[PDB]
Amino acid sequence: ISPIFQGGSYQLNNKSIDISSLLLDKLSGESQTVVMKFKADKPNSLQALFGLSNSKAGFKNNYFSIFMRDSGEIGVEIRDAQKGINYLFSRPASLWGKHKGQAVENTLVFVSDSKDKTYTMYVNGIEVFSETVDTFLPISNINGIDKATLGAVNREGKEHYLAKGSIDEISLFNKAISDQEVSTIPLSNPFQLIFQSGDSTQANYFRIPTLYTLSSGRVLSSIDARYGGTHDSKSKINIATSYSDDNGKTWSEPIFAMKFNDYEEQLVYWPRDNKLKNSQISGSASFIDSSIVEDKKSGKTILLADVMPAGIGNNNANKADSGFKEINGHYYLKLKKNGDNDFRYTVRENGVVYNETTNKPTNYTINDKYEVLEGGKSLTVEQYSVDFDSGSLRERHNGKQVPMNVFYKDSLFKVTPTNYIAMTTSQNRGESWEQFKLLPPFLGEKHNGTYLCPGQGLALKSSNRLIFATYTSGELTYLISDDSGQTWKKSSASIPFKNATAEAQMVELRDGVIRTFFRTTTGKIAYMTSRDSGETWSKVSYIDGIQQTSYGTQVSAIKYSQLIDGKEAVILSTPNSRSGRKGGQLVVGLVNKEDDSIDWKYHYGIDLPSYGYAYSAITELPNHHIGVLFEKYDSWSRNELHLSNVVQYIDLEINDLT
Ligand SMILES: CC(=O)N[C@@H]1[C@@H](O)[C@@H](F)[C@](F)(C(=O)O)O[C@H]1[C@H](O)[C@H](O)CO
Ligand SMILES: O=S(=O)(O)[C@]1(CNC2CCCCC2)C[C@@H](O)[C@@H](O)C1
Repeated sequence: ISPIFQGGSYQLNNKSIDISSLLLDKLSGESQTVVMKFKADKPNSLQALFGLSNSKAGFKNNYFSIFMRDSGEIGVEIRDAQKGINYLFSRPASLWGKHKGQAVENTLVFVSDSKDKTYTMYVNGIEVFSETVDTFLPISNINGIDKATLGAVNREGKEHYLAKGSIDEISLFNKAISDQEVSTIPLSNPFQLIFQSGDSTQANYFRIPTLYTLSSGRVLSSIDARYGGTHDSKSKINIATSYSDDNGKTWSEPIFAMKFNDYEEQLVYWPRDNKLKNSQISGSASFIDSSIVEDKKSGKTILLADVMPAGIGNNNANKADSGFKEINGHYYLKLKKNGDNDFRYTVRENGVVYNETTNKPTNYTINDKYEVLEGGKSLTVEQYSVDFDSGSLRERHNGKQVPMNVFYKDSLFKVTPTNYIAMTTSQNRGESWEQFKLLPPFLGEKHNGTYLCPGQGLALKSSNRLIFATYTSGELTYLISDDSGQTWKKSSASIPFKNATAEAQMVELRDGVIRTFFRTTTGKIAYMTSRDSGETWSKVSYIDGIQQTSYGTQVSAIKYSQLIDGKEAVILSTPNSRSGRKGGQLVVGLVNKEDDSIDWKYHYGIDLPSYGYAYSAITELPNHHIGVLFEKYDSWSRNELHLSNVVQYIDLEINDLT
């Protein structure tokens, strides 16, 4: 259909533009679509881009508006006092502000559908809300509407929500256009999606991105595919991967690197209201926080992640049990059988389930997928699905049988309810992943697993050594393998904070010299240095010049392959803010060869200081551009839970950063 109105290049400079004469007599019927291309790189705290209002005294609550906040939130109001209707729909973190120094042209599509009684908002090709109501209010059937406005809402003759920005294009249609038609509207996005709602993972949410550039030039990414909203474990979460063979321009359909089947892979719209938003999947096993490295020796790609048994997360994991029994300098996974009060079993060589009370083997074995076999035959359990049909979260059996896994709630044999680390490998650079194996405990029988630092592991230039940073109370625990991940040893490095989420990432400054940058509880990013390929570690220092919150955020870090200003360069990615996870920056540091000190010389702002930026992944692409995959929202904020399609990917050149 044709638009009933189309206009453009409106500058909103804290003074509204009246388009009543052009628009109001064109509005007809009860369904409308608004399409708007706009920029706002310096928005006011709360501002309206478009308004339709009754501007008369006594009718201040009769208006429709499309509004935004300087947090990046988008929303609408639809109000009529005579009808007794006051709708407010919005979603945080829906907008872009600036990219590479330039204001971003956001593409907004709002559909008001009287027949389905549904209001739907898309921004930049992403559906940010879709709300169905019992009593529908058509946006141009509000009582006594007499003003159509850009850059404010006229209430009782005064300009409310004055906007700073520009509306380069605005069209309106007397029709609710289909999702199909919506997808044909050209976009001007500065980003792309790798993982997204509706893809092969069927997770509606994603967090904890990684990126790693392989020797073939293929670029690999991993992520938490989070099913039960954006919550950390306990939940249902799988690890998914995708790769690009063309310097990040296009990405493969995701596959799983690590997955559990005890719960169905459901795409669910997790509730965001204050009563239900903390609803949390409570009986599923999960994986969380992945990290990738490539091994020179075998050519294999290696991926580690934390593993949580059914209903377990960092909050309730048994801190005083590794889940393994030491028997002769060897560690065996402990198991509890249905009905026993203690763990009277172990998994020994070739997966034989052994009875500890009698040191007899049983007729049970554990296969390579940690599935239970009796006499060589597969045992099964019934799968669960989740729903909010009753008005609160329910988890119930769905009729489907899946292989019985020792990490499952319904298993005959169950592992210790604590956290573990697993590894899987790929022989084809991420086209398929092997079945995962658990790493051994590194801090003794009576200490829970360390926590893997998400991002990249480190492959040293001059050897086959592989290192993965992990953290626990009071230290960083580096996991080191010299044999393609077949065996591991730890190298502990004390840090002066207890209870820190000390997520750490490493760069090799020069041969055998490793600097680790890590999250702390001090509001500053810290670092330590090894000069013997991770064997021993220095005291902890801090970076001034970058601020984090008291709780901190993951920091990603790479060593750039090319000189910058004639010097070796390190690039950090992190929010730069004392207040929240926002103000994303890449920070370029030049190395002083005299003492390996780093002078942080350039700060590139990824978007506005007030727009969200949390966990991130960076990697040097084979063409020497920088790829960044990041959480574009505040993943700490309890107001920004359960948002879809906020983990986004951008491509930057060094000239953009300097
Ligand atoms: C293993 C685990 O639970 N890792 C998660 C991350 O995946 C991330 F999600 C994050 F929460 C965060 O700071 O955002 O950190 C932790 C965690 O939930 C808590 O912060 C601390 O218990
Ligand atoms: O130097 S590596 O540790 O092998 C690595 C890749 N380097 C290439 C060198 C050539 C340009 C692309 C990046 C850096 C880490 O961030 C991982 O991406 C792997």
